[PDB]
Amino acid sequence: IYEPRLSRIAIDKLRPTQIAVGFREVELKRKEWRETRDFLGNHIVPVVAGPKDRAYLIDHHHLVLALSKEGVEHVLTSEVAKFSHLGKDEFWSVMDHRNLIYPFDAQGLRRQSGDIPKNIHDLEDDPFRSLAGALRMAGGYAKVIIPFSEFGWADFLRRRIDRDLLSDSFDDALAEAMKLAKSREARHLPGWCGVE
Amino acid sequence: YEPRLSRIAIDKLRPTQIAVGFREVELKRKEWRETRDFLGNHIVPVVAGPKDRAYLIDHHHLVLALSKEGVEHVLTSEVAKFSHLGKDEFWSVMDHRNLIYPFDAQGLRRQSGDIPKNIHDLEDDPFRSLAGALRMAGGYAKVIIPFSEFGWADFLRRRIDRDLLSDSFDDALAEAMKLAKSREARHLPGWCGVE
Amino acid sequence: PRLSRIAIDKLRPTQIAVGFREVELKRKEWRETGNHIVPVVAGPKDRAYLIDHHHLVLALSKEGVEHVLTSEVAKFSHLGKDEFWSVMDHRNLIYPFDAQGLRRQSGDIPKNIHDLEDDPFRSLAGALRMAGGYAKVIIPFSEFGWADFLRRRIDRDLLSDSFDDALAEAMKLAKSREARHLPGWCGVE
Amino acid sequence: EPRLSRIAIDKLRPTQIAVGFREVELKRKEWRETRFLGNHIVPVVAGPKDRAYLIDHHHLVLALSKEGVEHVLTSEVAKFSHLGKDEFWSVMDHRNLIYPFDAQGLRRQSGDIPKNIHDLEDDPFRSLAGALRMAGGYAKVIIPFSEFGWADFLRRRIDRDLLSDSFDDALAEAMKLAKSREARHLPGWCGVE
Repeated sequence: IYEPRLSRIAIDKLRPTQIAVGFREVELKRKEWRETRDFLGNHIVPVVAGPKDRAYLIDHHHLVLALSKEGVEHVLTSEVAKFSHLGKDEFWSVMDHRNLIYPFDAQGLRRQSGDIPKNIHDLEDDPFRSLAGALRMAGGYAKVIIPFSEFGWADFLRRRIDRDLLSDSFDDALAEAMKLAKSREARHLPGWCGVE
Repeated sequence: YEPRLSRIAIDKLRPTQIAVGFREVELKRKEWRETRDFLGNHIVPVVAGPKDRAYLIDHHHLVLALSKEGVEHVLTSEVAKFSHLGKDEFWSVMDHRNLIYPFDAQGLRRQSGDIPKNIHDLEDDPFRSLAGALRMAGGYAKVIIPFSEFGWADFLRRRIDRDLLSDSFDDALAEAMKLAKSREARHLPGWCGVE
Repeated sequence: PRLSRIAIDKLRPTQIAVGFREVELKRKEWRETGNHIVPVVAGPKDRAYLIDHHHLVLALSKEGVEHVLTSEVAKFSHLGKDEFWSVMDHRNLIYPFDAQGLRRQSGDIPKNIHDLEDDPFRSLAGALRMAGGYAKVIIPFSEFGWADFLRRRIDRDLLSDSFDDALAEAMKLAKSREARHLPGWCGVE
Repeated sequence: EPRLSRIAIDKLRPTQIAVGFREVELKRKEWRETRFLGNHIVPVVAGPKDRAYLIDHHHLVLALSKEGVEHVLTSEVAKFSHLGKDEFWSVMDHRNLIYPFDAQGLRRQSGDIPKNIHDLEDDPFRSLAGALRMAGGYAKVIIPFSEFGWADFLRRRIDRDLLSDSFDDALAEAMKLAKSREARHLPGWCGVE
């Protein structure tokens, strides 16, 4: 019986696997959606079965918060791994070990597993996460297969662009980021894309 | 942020490989037959190709099983879009990315042109069946390398008489096993013996 | 990539613990018997960071080897300390866990090779692989994944007192559906 | 746990058919003033017989060869010496350590891989692709033979004449291309989304 299957869960029941997202990206998703008119072809979101019966969301937090904020109750899911034989301790370890969690808060601090929110509606806003998204969307770096590429870019920017620039003027913060992305200083980042 | 759910008729799915192991197909059939919306149904990865064509990217054993059991459609998920490309380039892109596997039932390389266009035209590669069976018996580990099993099928086809495989499969499996465990097979993915 | 050289006592580790039994075994090879090359990452200062082979490099150190060839596989020396560890972590090139599998912070990663803490479950998982327990694999820190699984299921005391006994137990857990979720699992499906 | 050795570069067996000569000419001029305690180590597979197969860096070794460097350090990173020859190529292909495409992008049998660096064919588009990445039109990436996939995309869209008779027009047309929607599917793509 050869693999993943469609299922269906209440968004209020998904367990997050990261502490933060960029609310700006969330809000853009919510516009797109607010402005589009069976089950074919809604979003499917990948998930892992954890302890008790719980499903842990593995990607697409922005989209899931967007949908949740739009009043959408359910989302299609596909279980891509089954760890429900583990206790909770072991589970988080295995997840951590397999790079399926990202316990970093809105100001980029490593935090413990227990600090990972239990409901989606508790994600924190990481404004550098939004900046790093927009940067990519602008052509500042490439998508790469590395997990949490964006969060790497967000940490780079956060040490280099003033938060006050970012709330004052997003596009000027973006313009800065764009000057930095291209500099030799960002050379060590995944997806880096400039003159050698 | 992106993936959506879709459907095709299986007769419209375009394969990306030439052979499968028919024993493994029959086991998947036997199962399906024996399990109890659209919730519960199988979903398979697919790349958008030239004209409007969906190309199945993994799970050929399952797709053929399902097709041989009469099942008319399957749930899919576009995971890449190359409809902007023309035929030649698409095919080349496909290989550059190892989304294709054009080796025939006797393990020989062929040209994109030789890839079947229905699931129903897949050849039987019996050493691919032996490799699956060897994995399930715990002769080596699953591993994320694409085509791990076919790499094993090749090892075995250089070493185990084809005939033995029809005469006694369990004998072919025991042979496979004693090779899986030895240093001869150490270069293979998922290798699992004494160091 | 091109080739260089440091004193071993100058190499910066990137993990807290290694399996001391495995280290002792590696000695006995090198001892009972084409120099060794080892990948390193250039960080803050000219400074060299060892990205693998801690067991082997420590074994060399304990045998009195002064130096070791090395191959620099990445510069990060334009970064401060902090950004550096952050990057290392994101790149998964650090394993900041101690002898009991406990997450410690990047600053608690030791500065010298002989400051490596001993984890016996790393040693047991080591041995389990060599015995056909599970498959070498591309996943990073794979043996530590196995050491965590064992450490929750085999008495530390049994491990310290009788290694064969622990390994027989580990063998039996390795082939069982409880281990199915681990990298390299090799059991009857 | 790898170890070092050297080989005569004649004795090293290649693993692809083509390199970009413009890229080899470059590595030669750069190399030219610098100035074994810090030489180059290059990754190699131990093959059937005692033969050693170059795993990357053909552009570089060709450059050495052509400045009369005789040996090179090497790190044996895989051992396939227990295999027959036929098996050996097949495992090579399976692990994507060979690139049997000639200077035209055309797929050739593994028999047609040259047995000496000095027979590497010139793929002008490979050189374009190298200069393109260097201009920052796309990005390095963990994927196997990326530059080549970009050679193959440019080879389809910019006639050969512009390459031989004017490198930079060529570089420039390449750049407008690497930023467009048209290249979205390439690894490293970096244009506006």
